[PDB]
Amino acid sequence: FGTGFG
Amino acid sequence: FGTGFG
Amino acid sequence: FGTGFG
Amino acid sequence: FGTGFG
Amino acid sequence: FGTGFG
Amino acid sequence: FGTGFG
Amino acid sequence: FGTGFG
Amino acid sequence: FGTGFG
Amino acid sequence: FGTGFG
Amino acid sequence: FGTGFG
Amino acid sequence: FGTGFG
Amino acid sequence: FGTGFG
Amino acid sequence: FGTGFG
Amino acid sequence: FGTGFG
Amino acid sequence: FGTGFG
Amino acid sequence: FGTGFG
Amino acid sequence: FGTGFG
Amino acid sequence: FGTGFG
Amino acid sequence: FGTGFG
Amino acid sequence: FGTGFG
Repeated sequence: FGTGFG
Repeated sequence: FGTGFG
Repeated sequence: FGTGFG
Repeated sequence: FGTGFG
Repeated sequence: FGTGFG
Repeated sequence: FGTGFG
Repeated sequence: FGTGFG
Repeated sequence: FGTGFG
Repeated sequence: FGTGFG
Repeated sequence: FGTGFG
Repeated sequence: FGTGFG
Repeated sequence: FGTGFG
Repeated sequence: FGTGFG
Repeated sequence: FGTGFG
Repeated sequence: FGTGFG
Repeated sequence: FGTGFG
Repeated sequence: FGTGFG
Repeated sequence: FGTGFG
Repeated sequence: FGTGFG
Repeated sequence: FGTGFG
């Protein structure tokens, strides 16, 4: 899995 | 923004 | 699956 | 906006 | 399936 | 707007 | 199936 | 939007 | 197989 | 957005 | 196999 | 964003 | 195998 | 921003 | 960000 | 796994 | 094997 | 910022 | 940052 | 084997 926010 | 996969 | 918002 | 698939 | 709004 | 399929 | 509004 | 299968 | 977009 | 499988 | 983007 | 597998 | 980005 | 995978 | 395996 | 913020 | 970055 | 892997 | 193994 | 940096 992979995730990011910004 | 935010994103994810898995 | 995959998801995003922004 | 928002989106998803799975 | 797939979905989006915006 | 909004959309989906499945 | 598929659907949309806007 | 659109979808199909076979 | 199947595909969709929106 | 879009998705597919086979 | 499968793929998607958004 | 995007993802796939096979 | 699989891959994703965001 | 923040990100992770695993 | 991104990730993959095989 | 891997993670970062900033 | 696997790899990722962010 | 901060980061880690393992 | 990044990481990998095999 | 494995490697990483940050």
